[PDB]
Amino acid sequence: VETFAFQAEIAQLMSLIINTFYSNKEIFLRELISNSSDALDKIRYESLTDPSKLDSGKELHINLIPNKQDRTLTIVDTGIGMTKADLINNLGTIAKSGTKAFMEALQAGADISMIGQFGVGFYSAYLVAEKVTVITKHNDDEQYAWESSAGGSFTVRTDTGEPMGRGTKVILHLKEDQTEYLEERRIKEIVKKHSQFIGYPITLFVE
Ligand SMILES: CCCCn1c(Cc2cc(OC)c(OC)c(OC)c2)nc2c(N)ncnc21
Repeated sequence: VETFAFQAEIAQLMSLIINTFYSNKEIFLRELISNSSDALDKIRYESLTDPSKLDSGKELHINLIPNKQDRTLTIVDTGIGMTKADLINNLGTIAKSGTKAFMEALQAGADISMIGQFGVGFYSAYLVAEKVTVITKHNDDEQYAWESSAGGSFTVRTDTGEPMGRGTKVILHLKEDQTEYLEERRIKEIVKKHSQFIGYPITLFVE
């Protein structure tokens, strides 16, 4: 287990997402599904010139998996996945400028639902989750677990759970008062409202 500090601006963004009063929390799901969709476009595009990129799995889909016992909602994709370098350095580096612009825009009166335009919609997970665990496997790298409860740090470790082939699982450990996002009817409503044109099958698992 390696522990890392977020760059100061990302820590500030995370605290703002956790601390600001903002009732329209449901927008987290569209942000995460959109990230999965982008990741599936990416591996789809790369495989046009190198079909061996799909040896790790041909099926391109998104699964939404609620689990009331664990209080988790998991967004699964078989997209491109993320390398260790992504997880520790590169996404954070790209995210710094997006963070600064988002924070600026939040005066001029943008609101939190606009986070996705700044490339940091991932952090919207913290509207609803007290901890987020990301299991991910990229073709060029090993399977990793990233995790953070915010507070300025995150961890990364090689994952020894079940091998996933290729892609990403974002496990949202939900806040005690956010268990509505485990209900089948609430998830269907949100997907229908915000994500009904995604070009990959989205399967809502039931309990
Ligand atoms: C361009 C942003 C892409 C990074 N990313 C994201 C969003 C993301 C964004 C992050 O920082 C902006 C980040 O660092 C903490 C991260 O770590 C797990 C994930 N989701 C996926 C996904 N499902 N599959 C592939 N790449 C993804």
